[PDB]
Amino acid sequence: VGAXAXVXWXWXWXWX
Amino acid sequence: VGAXAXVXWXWXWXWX
Repeated sequence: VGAXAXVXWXWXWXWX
Repeated sequence: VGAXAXVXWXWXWXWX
């Protein structure tokens, strides 16, 4: 859990 | 729905 790559919020694919 | 900033899969904060 924290910051880097995986799922949550930030930059990538999913919901805007 | 698509790519950019928000919630989903990629880089940011959450679960790895």
